[PDB]
Amino acid sequence: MISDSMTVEEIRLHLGLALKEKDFVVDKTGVKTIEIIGASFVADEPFIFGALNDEYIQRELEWYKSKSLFVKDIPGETPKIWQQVASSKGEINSNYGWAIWSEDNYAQYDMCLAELGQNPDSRRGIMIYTRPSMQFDYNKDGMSDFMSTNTVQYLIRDKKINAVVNMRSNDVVFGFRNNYAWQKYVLDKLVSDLNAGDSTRQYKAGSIIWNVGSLHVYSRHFYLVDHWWKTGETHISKKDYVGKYA
Amino acid sequence: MISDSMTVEEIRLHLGLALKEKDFVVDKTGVKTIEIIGASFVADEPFIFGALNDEYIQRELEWYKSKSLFVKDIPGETPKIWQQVASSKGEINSNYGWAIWSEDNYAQYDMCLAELGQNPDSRRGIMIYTRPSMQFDYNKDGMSDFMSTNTVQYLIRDKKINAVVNMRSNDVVFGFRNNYAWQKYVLDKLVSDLNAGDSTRQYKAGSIIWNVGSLHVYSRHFYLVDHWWKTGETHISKKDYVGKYA
Ligand SMILES: Nc1nc2c(c(=O)[nH]1)N[C@@H](CNc1ccc(C(=O)N[C@@H](CCC(=O)O)C(=O)O)cc1)CN2
Ligand SMILES: Nc1nc2c(c(=O)[nH]1)N[C@@H](CNc1ccc(C(=O)N[C@@H](CCC(=O)O)C(=O)O)cc1)CN2
Ligand SMILES: Nc1ccn([C@H]2C[C@H](O)[C@@H](COP(=O)(O)O)O2)c(=O)n1
Ligand SMILES: Nc1ccn([C@H]2C[C@H](O)[C@@H](COP(=O)(O)O)O2)c(=O)n1
Repeated sequence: MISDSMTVEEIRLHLGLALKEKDFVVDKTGVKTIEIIGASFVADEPFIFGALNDEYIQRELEWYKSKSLFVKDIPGETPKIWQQVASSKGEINSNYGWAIWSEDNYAQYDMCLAELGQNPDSRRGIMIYTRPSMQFDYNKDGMSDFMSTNTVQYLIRDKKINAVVNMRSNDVVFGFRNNYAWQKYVLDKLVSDLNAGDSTRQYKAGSIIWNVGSLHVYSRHFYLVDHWWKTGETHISKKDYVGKYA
Repeated sequence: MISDSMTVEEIRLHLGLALKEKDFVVDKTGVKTIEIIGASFVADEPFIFGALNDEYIQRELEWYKSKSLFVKDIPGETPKIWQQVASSKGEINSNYGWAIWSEDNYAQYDMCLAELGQNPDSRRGIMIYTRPSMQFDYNKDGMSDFMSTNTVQYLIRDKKINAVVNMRSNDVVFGFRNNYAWQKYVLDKLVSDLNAGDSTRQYKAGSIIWNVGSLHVYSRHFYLVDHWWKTGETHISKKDYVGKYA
């Protein structure tokens, strides 16, 4: 329930407990992960662990605005992770701007805006990112990119627009921070676009509720969890870290 | 989190509180509803409010097995609700057997079974019910049937298969009971099919985690919530009910 959810601080706690208990799950790539299964929490902070990176977030936003399905179109030197999951032609699936703004994905943003504009109380205000053909599209031309965001639903209650984000899979360190920045962007845009449609509406952004099948940390970031466990600091440079996960 | 979720009994409590507070939300059809927004709970009981109806549940299962998109194919006299939301030709979208078993929805069940059969720890085991074109398909030929189940993800941890059900919209009285029966059916089938594939697996059914954008009761069922609020009885016949919601 929206008003009675876990917080990000409680998510940190449960991830710390999973590491302490050595409750490891082996990733498809062979490395260890720790997870929360069926996570559900209000994103009351914009990160869980790790450093800020407004600069990558702005690059990702421009890539999303371009709607390009090719990773080289990310501004600047495209990150190694995107080069690795891309197809033989540099193609991917998970351009979230394509997902919500392309006519080839059935105009998710515009139809959600139109639905809520005609019925503010509607339960049908949703942006549908994934697709049934993803069962075969996730490795087209050799890519490795099964859509992780499934749907985001928008529910206007007491003049606040709440976003229910439904994710299959979310990396705690980079994925959550980037995805949170993106979902908050879309929510603020929907609030603004609805308010611009009619000055009587006077909507505000509500809560972003994060629901994840597997919310996980890769072994290469266990040091961030361990350092926080010991100190309460949500970030440390890998250079400065002292512990058993170097 | 799977191990630290709300229960059905807590869902009843919060629905009772919403009714007592008269926190009403007007349905698209004009009637009042009460809701939990962003509900997330373990389905530790197979119903919330209302009487059992194994007989309708078995009829719905046969309809799902047929994969028919036409409501007359529901065994017996098709319920009035299905006649009302169907198209001019008797057609709908929400045949969940079509969703997971039709090749026209990209073989969701079979691909999820194959994914988990090759990698038990996979995060990509999912059955995708809704589709991006639902933004236009929900009222094809005059129907009124926007898919309410978005995705169901299956995560095998400690040899238990957990189902994370992601729903846009769920009627507490009929919808949840019917949908729970269906999701438990699919989960038990996936457990059985995986175990039949390899006797070393020895999987068991885990928890079914229910995540709903709007989990709601229509005004025509407020009497069930009110009676439970006053007595703790999860059912009463409309005839026998005494109260302000007759
Ligand atoms: N299979 C796999 N696929 C993935 C991810 C993963 O984990 N594994 N991660 C998902 C989330 N996307 C990102 C995007 C950027 C980065 C990243 O690494 N960012 C650097 C910048 C990198 C750079 O600019 O060179 C930073 O410090 O912000 C990580 C995950 C995308 N797909
Ligand atoms: N817009 C709208 N669309 C809906 C529902 C709704 O609420 N409103 N409800 C959703 C869930 N499906 C059902 C299926 C059956 C019944 C129902 O009514 N069952 C009777 C049997 C009816 C009969 O056999 O005649 C019983 O007592 O079990 C209600 C919702 C389907 N779509
Ligand atoms: N928006 C996204 C997309 C992907 N990922 C991460 C989650 C997983 O770490 C990986 C996808 O791997 P899989 O498809 O095996 O879940 O990418 C993420 O955190 N956020
Ligand atoms: N599997 C389903 C499908 C539908 N519904 C109910 C939820 C809503 O009461 C209605 C759909 O209306 P809307 O599309 O306006 O949410 O049907 C449900 O409870 N379970």
